[PDB]
Amino acid sequence: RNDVAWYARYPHILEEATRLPFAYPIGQYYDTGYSVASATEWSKYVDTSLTIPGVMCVNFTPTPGESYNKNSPINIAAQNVYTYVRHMNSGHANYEQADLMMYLLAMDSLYIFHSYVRKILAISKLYTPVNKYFPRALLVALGVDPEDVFANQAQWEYFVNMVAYRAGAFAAPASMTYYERHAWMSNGLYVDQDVTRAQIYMFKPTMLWKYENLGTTGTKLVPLMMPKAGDNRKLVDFQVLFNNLVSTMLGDEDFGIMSGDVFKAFGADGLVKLLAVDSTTMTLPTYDPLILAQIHSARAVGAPILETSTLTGFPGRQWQITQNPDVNNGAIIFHPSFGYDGQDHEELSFRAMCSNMILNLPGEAHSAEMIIEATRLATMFQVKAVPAGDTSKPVLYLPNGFGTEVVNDYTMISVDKATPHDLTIHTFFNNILVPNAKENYVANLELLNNIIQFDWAPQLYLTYGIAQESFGPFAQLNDWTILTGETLARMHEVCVTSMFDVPQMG
Amino acid sequence: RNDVAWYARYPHILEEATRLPFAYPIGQYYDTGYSVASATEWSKYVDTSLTIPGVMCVNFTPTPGESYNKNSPINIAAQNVYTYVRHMNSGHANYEQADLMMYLLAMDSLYIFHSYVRKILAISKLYTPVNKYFPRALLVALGVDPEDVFANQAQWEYFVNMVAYRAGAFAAPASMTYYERHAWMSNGLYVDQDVTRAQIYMFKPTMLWKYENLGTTGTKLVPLMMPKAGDNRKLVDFQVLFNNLVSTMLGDEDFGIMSGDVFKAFGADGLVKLLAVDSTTMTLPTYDPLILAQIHSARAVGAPILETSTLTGFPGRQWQITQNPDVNNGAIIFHPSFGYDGQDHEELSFRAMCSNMILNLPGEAHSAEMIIEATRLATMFQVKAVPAGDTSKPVLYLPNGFGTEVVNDYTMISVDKATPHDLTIHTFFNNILVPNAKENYVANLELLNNIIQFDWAPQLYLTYGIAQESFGPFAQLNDWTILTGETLARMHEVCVTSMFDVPQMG
Amino acid sequence: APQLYLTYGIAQESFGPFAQLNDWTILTGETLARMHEVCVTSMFDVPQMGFNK
Repeated sequence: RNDVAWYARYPHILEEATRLPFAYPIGQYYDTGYSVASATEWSKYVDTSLTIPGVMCVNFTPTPGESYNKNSPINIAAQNVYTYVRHMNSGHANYEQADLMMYLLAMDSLYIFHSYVRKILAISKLYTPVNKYFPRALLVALGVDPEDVFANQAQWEYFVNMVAYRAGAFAAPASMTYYERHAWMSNGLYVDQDVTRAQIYMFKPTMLWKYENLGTTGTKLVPLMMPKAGDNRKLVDFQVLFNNLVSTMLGDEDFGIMSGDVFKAFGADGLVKLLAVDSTTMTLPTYDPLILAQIHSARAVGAPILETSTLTGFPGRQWQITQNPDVNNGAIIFHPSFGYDGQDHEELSFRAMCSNMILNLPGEAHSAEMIIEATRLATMFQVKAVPAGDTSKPVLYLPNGFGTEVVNDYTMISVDKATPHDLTIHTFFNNILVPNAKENYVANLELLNNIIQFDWAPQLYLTYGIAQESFGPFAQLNDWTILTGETLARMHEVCVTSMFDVPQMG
Repeated sequence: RNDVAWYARYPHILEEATRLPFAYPIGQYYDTGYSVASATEWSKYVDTSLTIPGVMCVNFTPTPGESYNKNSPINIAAQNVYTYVRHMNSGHANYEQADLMMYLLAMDSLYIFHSYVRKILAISKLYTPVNKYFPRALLVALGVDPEDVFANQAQWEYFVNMVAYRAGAFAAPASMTYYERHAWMSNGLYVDQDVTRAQIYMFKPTMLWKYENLGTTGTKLVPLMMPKAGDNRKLVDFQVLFNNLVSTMLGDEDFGIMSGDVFKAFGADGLVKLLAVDSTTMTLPTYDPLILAQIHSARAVGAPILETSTLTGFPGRQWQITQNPDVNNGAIIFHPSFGYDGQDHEELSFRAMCSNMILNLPGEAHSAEMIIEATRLATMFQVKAVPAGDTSKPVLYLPNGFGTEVVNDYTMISVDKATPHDLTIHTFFNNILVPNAKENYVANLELLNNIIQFDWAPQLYLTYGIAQESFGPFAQLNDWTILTGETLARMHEVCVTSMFDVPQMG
Repeated sequence: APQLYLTYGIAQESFGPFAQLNDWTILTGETLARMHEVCVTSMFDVPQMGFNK
């Protein structure tokens, strides 16, 4: 006997038969060819296409967390930060506690805008040969014309540096981890897996909050919609958005008084610091398992309701943080209605979000910080909003609670399988309607296969038009649990409390 | 400046894009597929096949070298070997010089038969995963049923060992390099290139010489045809061929007297030694540039003419070495007529061999031994044989001289491009007729592409039926020369002299 | 020499690569496309720039 293996007797045969090219670049359409050469007689019955997506952008909206009355966590936080600022600024101050908190929320929307345009500037340096989505797909997902950023690099750099210089002239506490959380989410690129051909997660604000001081009936934060993906917006549009954001704050006396008071209370080492940007500044896609766990359990709440929204049967449901001194004893009030999808109709997919959510985690041992960070983008409906009128085309919902930000949409950027193989923009909620047409089933299947390329992708709740039936969470579960509205509301009420937290005076 | 190359900045991209499987096994049909997937509408206009040949067998016939009278080199050699044997065997001998030389030629045909069946036995052990022609194509080219050699291995081994025991009981001088040359050609496998997927050259005797002592009119060596490629001959047929070969020599008194005289003249250390064979015995394909140079300049002379050949207008032209004592003063006589192709018609391709040959060599400096070994299988026609009668269907030729062996045919073994992809046997001369039919042009092109896979393949002389025109040497030339019949005749007359050479007594 | 492909109009038939092969591989369109992309990206690269110093 010899008892040596065949692969050890001829290792050259094995190493020659298995030399294959791997690491195909993504961002590029690939045609697989035919194994049966005669199968071109079957036109669409043979799928020879292979498109890999690269960008899924989480479209979000910063919130204070469901204010109903003066006992809300943002009003308790307003009380604590005004007690801290007031007993560090001995003198005569004219603003209330809620004017100070609304100044802090407008400061947050400014910092999100600055990190947004800085991400537009810092993405455009990204190149790698093995991912062709860099950097144009990431710029398409942020709503900017990518050629405008390359052609006007110095004007863009001046604009973002002047946004940092202007918006950085107002003080905000860095002891609040609210600003640090939005800076963490809003200027980071996140891979779904620690590989080089990984797929990118991003966070883009759907809307920001514009201050809008009015009359004598307090203040009223109103939405300012950001560019959506596929819009080829240029630098002048972002300049108009910036000037619309700080129109009521630049060179304003009351905002300067509040900024100097926050400067004197929290010292210069205890304020937030905006980041500068040059031609050297670039961000690299990092692996963060805390980001992926809350992208996984994210639930999209729909489009923001504006003044120009024409909700049939739902007047006055526009999203606004209000501070009327004659209403609710002068409490900061924010309770938006969810389930709006931009149009004046029912959107039957939101019925699929009326079941209890699934909280899915990797591993088998879960920390309390891990569990509470994995639930930060989740938002469950609790009741239906009451239709005021005879008929009502849409159906709105009221949650039990939400965190410092709600998800509005997701935007997936892939390549088209038809020539010239340009990028494709697909915007979706967690819920997806498939109406009865032949051009919807294979397209929905393509979208589902595109979504399952993303590792900790949000859980899908599809529904069918002729089946009258929603299917549950389309996601691979590892170690799951069923959450109810009260548990998630407890976690939201904990996290809104922790984000708006300041120390004491001693 | 950095001035580092792109391939040094991303070496992983280059090493991933160029990982391809090489070293495809030969002996196997490969389908290439389509690059235009719609091109199945063009049925035979897209060639997707790729067949690599593995065996080209040179079919030869051992000769003494154009005896016309008693001044021939074989008669001078007979005189010298009979003077050597006679003045070492003091006593009364009854045989002449020519009986001794005819015994030596019959001994050569015996040794070629023994090395032939030993090659049949020693090929059947050959296996490699990267050449699927081993060993069945080499056994098909030798004219044996390959399954008979595997099923009856012990009977085959006994038969070849008894051929060596019987035919090795007759003495022959090993000082004659004639026997050593036929042993070199007839039991060696030769690669066209020093690689592992190389293609094999072989030598198989077309015919052998049977002794046929008759009456009182001397002796007459007559042909005994060997199995051709594609014949699935079994062990009983080779046993019948062996018994037909040694029917007039085993247990014969005159052959024993001549064998004992050669034994006493040339000592036991100076006789030829046949090789034994067991289950351990196997031959490996070696690289010999001397074999390839004479395969390159080889010129096929056609089929041997027998008694049962029906040449119209050419009676008595059968190939036979005769020793009539009343004719040519009792000289050994052999002058065959060439250009016979097995049938009773003209075979117009042999007109293409009526031009001067090209002697092609590698390199730029050529040794005299190199030049004279490269011309050993070449044979040029000189005149036409005179037709005796009114009409004559074939056309025969007379050479100016030939060496110790002439080439009759070549047999190329490749794989079929149609299922079940079994072996294909193609037999050809240097000259090739392409008659006017659609099934001949692409087949001839396939045969030409199969021939140019063999490195030092013989030079082709094609002719066309409707063009009435032969094309010249279809071969790649490196450092060539034009040979005439007188130069090649001088080289043949030198080499026949050197092969039949014995030393002196002192 | 370049490998030839010979179409015979009498036979409505082409013959494939007329060449002597040594160590070969069948190459599809995507592999050749990847190699072309690698070489065109390499040919138009400027190492004088600050791009990946």
